[PDB]
Amino acid sequence: SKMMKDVFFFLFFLGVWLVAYGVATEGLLRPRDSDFPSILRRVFYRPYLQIFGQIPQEDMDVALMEHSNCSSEPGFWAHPPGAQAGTCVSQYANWLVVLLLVIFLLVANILLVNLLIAMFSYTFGKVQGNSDLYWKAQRYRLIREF
Amino acid sequence: EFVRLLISHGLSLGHFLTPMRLAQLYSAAPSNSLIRNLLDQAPWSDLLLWALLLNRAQMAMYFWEMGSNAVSSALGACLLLRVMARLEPDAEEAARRKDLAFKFEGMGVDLFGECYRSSEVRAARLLLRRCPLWGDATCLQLAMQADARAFFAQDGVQSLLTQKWWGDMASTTPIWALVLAFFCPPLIYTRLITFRRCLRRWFHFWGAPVTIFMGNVVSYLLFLLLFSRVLLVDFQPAPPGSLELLLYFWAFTLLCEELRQGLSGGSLASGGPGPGHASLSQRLRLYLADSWNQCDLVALTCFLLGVGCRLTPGLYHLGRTVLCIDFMVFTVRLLHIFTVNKQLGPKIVIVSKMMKDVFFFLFFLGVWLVAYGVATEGLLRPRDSDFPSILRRVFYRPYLQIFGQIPQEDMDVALMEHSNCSSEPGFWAHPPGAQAGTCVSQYANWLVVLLLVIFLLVANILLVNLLIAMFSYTFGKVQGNSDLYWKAQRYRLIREFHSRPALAPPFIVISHLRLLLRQALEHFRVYLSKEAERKLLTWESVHKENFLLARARDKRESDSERLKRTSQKVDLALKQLGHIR
Amino acid sequence: ERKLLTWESVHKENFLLARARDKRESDSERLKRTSQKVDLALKQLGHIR
Repeated sequence: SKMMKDVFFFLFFLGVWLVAYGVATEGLLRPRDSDFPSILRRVFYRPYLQIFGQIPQEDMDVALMEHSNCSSEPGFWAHPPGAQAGTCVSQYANWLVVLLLVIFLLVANILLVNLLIAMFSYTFGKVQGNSDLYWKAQRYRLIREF
Repeated sequence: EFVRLLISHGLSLGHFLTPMRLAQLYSAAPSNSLIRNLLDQAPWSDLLLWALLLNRAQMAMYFWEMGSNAVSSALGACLLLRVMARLEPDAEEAARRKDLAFKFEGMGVDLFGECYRSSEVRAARLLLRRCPLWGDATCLQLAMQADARAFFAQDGVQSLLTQKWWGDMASTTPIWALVLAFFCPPLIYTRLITFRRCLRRWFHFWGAPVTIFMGNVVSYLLFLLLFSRVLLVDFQPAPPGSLELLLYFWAFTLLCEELRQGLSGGSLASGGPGPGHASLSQRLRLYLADSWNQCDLVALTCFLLGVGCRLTPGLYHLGRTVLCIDFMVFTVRLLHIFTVNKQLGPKIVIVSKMMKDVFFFLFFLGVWLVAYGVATEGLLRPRDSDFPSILRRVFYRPYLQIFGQIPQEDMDVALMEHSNCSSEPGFWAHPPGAQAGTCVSQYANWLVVLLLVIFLLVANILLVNLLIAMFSYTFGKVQGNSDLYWKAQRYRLIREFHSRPALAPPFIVISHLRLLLRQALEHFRVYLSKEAERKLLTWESVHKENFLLARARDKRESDSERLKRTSQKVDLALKQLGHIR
Repeated sequence: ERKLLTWESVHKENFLLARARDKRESDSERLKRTSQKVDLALKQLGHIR
């Protein structure tokens, strides 16, 4: 219970860093099939499962999909094979998407988790000597209750 | 050592110090380069300045100990030494000046600590007031402009800054009462808030800095949500409309507030121009050295490039592409605002000092990665090649193998179909995937699997765990300095918010109207009656005269001076015994 | 060269004397010299009786 001074720091830093990646990705791809739950899902929930070893690349690139023009606004369009990733994805400057994916994975995966390990070690090695005494104090009352 | 004897049982100094005598004393100039160079351009405190100019330590401690205004004089002496340390060329002088400045700062710290023990109202009244001997300056601002870490390091200054930050008349009310008050305005007139009448109560509540902070944060989050709703659904190839004109008006107000913060105007310990008047060529050099305002300036110019890109026709896509990236730079500024708060303050600052190891990791991983990529694409030899396919299949595919994505379809041949569609002699196999050509060789395929095992064992088991070890060892050392440096800057970060206008950026046009209609005071000056002033100086002088005597007696009754006095008494006894024989 | 060797020899002769005086004025040799002086005083007091 005394290690809850760091999980809130982790949630703060990850939420601030996560919302921006989500909005930038869904601004660059521009899905031409949109609602409220689809956009809210595809902005928050899909980046959150990428820091636990689930990186689907089907809706990110275009060089794994079929070049199909079924859209009416001028440009070039591609067809996703999955579900929930609309039916049309733009192709204008697609390399910026891959570069943002690399930046986000390097920040969340290699810096934050290891920093959180360091903070748990430093907090534990200090507070252990007080927590042990406080546990030794309450044992009489917990015996007396039964 | 003689001036204590000649002034202890001797004359009163009110007879001694006469202006002809003091002119004669200034007229003596023992050196030729420090006060002589500074005059080439041209009662106790009058002697104290004289002692501080010419670098005499054993004079200066005595004149401070016989002084009148105790606490302000120490920090001012520290300031004047830190300033005059720059102008002299040698290092042998600087090694004395820095040491004398540390001695004064430590003496001032211990004096304030021996006065905070009793009657904290008296200490709070003592610290904030104005001292006439140096002009209309307070003690705290003198401590700020000399960069004295150990004076902000102790606890009483922190506990005063907390009550300064809760503003007018509140005392440690929890957060949820403040949020429930800010959500509904007819809850402050009632019982929950803790402190003709109502029209002054309503002006006291919104004057506190912890409320203007909340208003600033709420306005900024509404700006981000509006910007997101513009970018995702709207922003069509059309004439702009109201939902973009609102955004343009908003950005113009943000540029105006950044210009106000820049132009309103740093640190005398560095050698800056100081308060009062300075040059435009000085404030312009000052403002562009702090990194966060530099980042906000870059963000505003990138925003202008995108929104001008769009208004011209024929370049519709590039404006979206620039503006989507600039949203990132607007969003990442939301860490500089929360530096002020208590539970994230010492945690945000440490993250920037851990950039001495991520570059080592990138170096080692790049060198080890390029070789594996080239060796794999040399052994497989894809018979369908371009420039982007080869660049992709060398760099990008090994980089996603250290995060638990190991596709084995294009690596082996014992999972593919033995098909000969190639013309060069040998044996060929057909990949089932995409981007891995259409023909892969089969000559000595086991070397590929062995290289895969070697690369995964090196990157996965050695480097990540080594990086964990280096973060732990760097953190456990630098934490104790970073905490002190965060404690130093908190006063300046509080002082910035009070001069900021007290209305939201949707009311910043009316606030700028009130500003340009006629073209710090709270918790920075307390005015007292002179009888209480004359009483207060007696109250602190009693503690000062008690403190010095306590330290001297503690040195006197130690366990190393007993031995010296017994040595002297045994020598005296032996000398007197020498007469008897 | 002849000036430089003088410049360093001054610091060497200052350094050795500083170390010797620091050993001399410690807090464990005071006790030894007081022991010797008390012994001398007792020996000279032995003649008076």
